Amino acid sequence: SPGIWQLDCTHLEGKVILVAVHVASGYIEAEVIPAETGQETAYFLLKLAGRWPVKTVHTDNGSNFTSTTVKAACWWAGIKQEDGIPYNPQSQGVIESMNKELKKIIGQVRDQAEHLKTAVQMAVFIHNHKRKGYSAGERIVDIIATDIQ
Amino acid sequence: SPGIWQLDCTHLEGKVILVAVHVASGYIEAEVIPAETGQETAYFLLKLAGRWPVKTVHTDNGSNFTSTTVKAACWWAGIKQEDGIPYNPQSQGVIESMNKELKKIIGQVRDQAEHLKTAVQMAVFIHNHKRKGYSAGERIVDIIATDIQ
Ligand SMILES: CC(C)C[C@H](CNC(=O)c1ccc(N)cc1)Cc1ccc2c(c1C(=O)O)OCO2
Ligand SMILES: CC(C)C[C@H](CNC(=O)c1ccc(N)cc1)Cc1ccc2c(c1C(=O)O)OCO2
Ligand SMILES: [Cl-]
Ligand SMILES: [Cl-]
Repeated sequence: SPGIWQLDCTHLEGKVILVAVHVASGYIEAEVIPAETGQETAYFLLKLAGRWPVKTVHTDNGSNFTSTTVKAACWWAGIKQEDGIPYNPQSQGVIESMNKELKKIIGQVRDQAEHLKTAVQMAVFIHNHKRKGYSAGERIVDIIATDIQ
Repeated sequence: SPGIWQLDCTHLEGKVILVAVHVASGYIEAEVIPAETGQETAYFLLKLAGRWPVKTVHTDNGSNFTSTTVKAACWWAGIKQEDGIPYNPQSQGVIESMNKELKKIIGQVRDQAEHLKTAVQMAVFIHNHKRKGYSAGERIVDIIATDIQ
């Protein structure tokens, strides 16, 4: 549970937003990329895994599941690469809802940033700090700390 | 001290490596940039603060302390922007040692990556996972979790 992440790819302004969600907490990391490639996904995973203890990643689609560069990054970082098939059907809708929520935040900050990448990081900030009462940022830290102890 | 970070800028292969160190744990985040500008530093801080609870940042030099874009990012993210003057003289050497250690790791992985940015993220991974016995990654999580409770 504490090491499980899900990849998610959404689109805005003719650009691609790559998202990793910590399943147990709802905490996210995200980046804007020109297009979703194996190489971009692999690089994003290397960054993620140096920052949080990533044990398992549910990939967002079959191309990233298949990508040799993604497989190389998962091997390098000690990550079990799995599919992201929603065997639990509620999973699709939950990801859908997050994407809409993220796009909504982006719209609310879009004025304060010249570049989309900046607005996305602002949206990450707002999402992770939002009290729902703990925040996603508080939850991920508590979950991982409990796992260590 | 759970919210205190220090910025650090080092050079390699004609490029700039921008580093943020969580002072209490030794945990780091880093990025390769073309050159250290206010705008790059501001963007890096927005990313950092969406991921960890950044309360205070000791800036790496006077230009980033002065930068209006850096000041804007600190205001936006709720960060107290401070100087990084080593009133404790041991601070200079500790940062020095980390930079040398980081460059050494980069050299050990440099073969496994075509691009410096990739080697830097690999070095971040190795640094944060290294058992010294807990790792920096374990320490930052424990420090922050304890602060929340
Ligand atoms: C902290 C934030 C409130 C302001 C920063 C500076 N932006 C402006 O002054 C500005 C300019 C024109 C506008 N129509 C709106 C805002 C944002 C920022 C920081 C670092 C970056 C950026 C950006 C960005 O604007 O995308 O781009 C990559 O490096
Ligand atoms: C996971 C790692 C073991 C291998 C990845 C693929 N690299 C190679 O196959 C390769 C090619 C030529 C060499 N002389 C050495 C390694 C690294 C990687 C992943 C994502 C990226 C990258 C890189 C990068 O190589 O910098 O660049 C930006 O997006
Ligand atoms: Cl870690
Ligand atoms: Cl946070």
